[PDB]
This record gives sequence, structure tokens and C-alpha cells, in this order.
Amino acid sequence: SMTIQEIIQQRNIRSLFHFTHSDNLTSILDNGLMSRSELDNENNEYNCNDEERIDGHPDAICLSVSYPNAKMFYKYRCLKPGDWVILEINPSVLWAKDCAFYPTNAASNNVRFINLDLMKGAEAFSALFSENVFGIQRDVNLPSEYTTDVQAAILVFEKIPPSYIISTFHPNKESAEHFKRLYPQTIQRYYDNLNARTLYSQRHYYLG
DNA sequence: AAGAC
Ligand SMILES: NC(=O)c1ccc[n+]([C@@H]2C[C@H](COP(=O)(O)OP(=O)(O)OC[C@H]3O[C@@H](n4cnc5c(N)ncnc54)[C@H](O)[C@@H]3O)[C@@H](O)[C@H]2O)c1
Repeated sequence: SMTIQEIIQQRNIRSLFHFTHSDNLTSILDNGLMSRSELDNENNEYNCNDEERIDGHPDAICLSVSYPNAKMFYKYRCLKPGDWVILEINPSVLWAKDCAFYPTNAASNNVRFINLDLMKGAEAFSALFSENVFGIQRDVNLPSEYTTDVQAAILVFEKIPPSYIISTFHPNKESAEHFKRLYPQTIQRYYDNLNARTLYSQRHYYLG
């Protein structure tokens, strides 16, 4: 029975991602990622996206494996103007923190009723890579590090200190340079042309 | 290209 670590090694996973509005980035680089619950209790300021939290876990931080939830991400970029960024996170989070693993969006009826304890552990992690996820047939050519369903989600039930953030992606040079001046020990990356295959792209295009 | 109920 493979461990989470052995799955990461075997599939060549190198990145977890979390998209967020640039308005949140100072707070995140200072204090780490925190759940909506934990943000409320510390009276910290945040711009959140989800009004509903149908997942039912406002004490969880939501990540992606290898590629953002491009669908949900694009939606919220349309609804909220200004610069969005993408945090890249050490895959170590998956074993070092209290994670649940969901093969599709964690708010989906297909998964959200299951005993949360069954969604922890290497068995649930491996299901992100199944040949069929609730009707999505995994493409034979999809590289091993990608989830079958682009909306596959990691719910992290504790804070993620800023040291687990390995880089941040910006939509323009000036955003990256602003945050680099503030956090000179950190890696701040950017795209010069967004007419390109970028982490802001739909995945089918990115991998095309 | 626009989640989830
Ligand atoms: N953000 C993602 O990459 C992502 C990925 C996969 C799924 N989701 C789903 C969408 C939904 C949660 O929506 P989401 O948009 O993430 O809202 P949310 O309810 O978690 O809102 C929290 C917001 O606060 C932000 N935040 C975290 N730590 C801090 C901090 N220290 N200072 C300031 N802000 C902070 C975080 O980036 C996010 O925008 C769940 O149902 C998930 O299942 C989101």
C-alpha cells in the first residue's frame, strides 16, 4: 500500500497551487495560509470568493495538485477585477499537514457526504488519479502528475506557514517586482505575455 | 474559459 510520499515520487508531482487575489498576498506571505474560520477568529482582513462554503469545511484551506482549479479560478477573475496570483506550495504539505483528498470539487454532491476520515490517507490521494472520476475519463496522454479532474481538491485542516510557499506567480512584471521588494528572500515569478500557456489558462489548453 | 447547492 503506497504512501502519499511514494505516490508523489512515482507521479513526479512537484507543485501544489492556491489561487488568491493580490489583495491577500501581503497577509499570506507574512502569516501563512489560514482557513476562513481561523481568519475570522483572528479578526484578519481577507477577500474570499466562496459565499456558501458548500464543502462544509470553513476550517480548511483549499489547494490543487499540479494545476489550479482553472474553472473556478477563471470565474472569480471575471467577478473580481485586479491582479490575481497563484501560490506554489511544497507537496510536503500533503503528508506533513492534516489533509483530505477529493477527486473532484470538495463542494460536489459526488464526494461531500462521505465520512471525512475516509478522505484522509493514501487511498483517497490515489483516487485523484483514477481512470474515471464521476464521468471524467482520464486521457491516456495526461501526464502522471495531473489529477483526472482539474477540480480535484486538497482540504488542509491546519494553517500553512509561509515557508511551505515555494514561489508566487504574478500576471505582470510590476506585480511581481512590488512583492519582491517587500519580500526579497522569496521567489516572485511573472509572465510577460498572458497570450500564452500559463497557470491562468484552462488546463486542456495548457497541456495542448 | 464562469464551481459548488
Ligand atoms: N483557492 C484555491 O486555489 C481553491 C482551489 C481548489 C478549490 N477551491 C474551493 C473553493 C471553496 C473555497 O473558496 P476560496 O475562493 O478558496 O475561498 P475561502 O473561503 O477559503 O476564502 C479564503 C480566502 O482567504 C485567503 N487567505 C488565506 N490565508 C489568508 C491570510 N493569511 N490573509 C489573507 N487572506 C488569506 C485565501 O487565499 C482565499 O482567497 C471551497 O469550496 C474549495 O472546495 C479553492
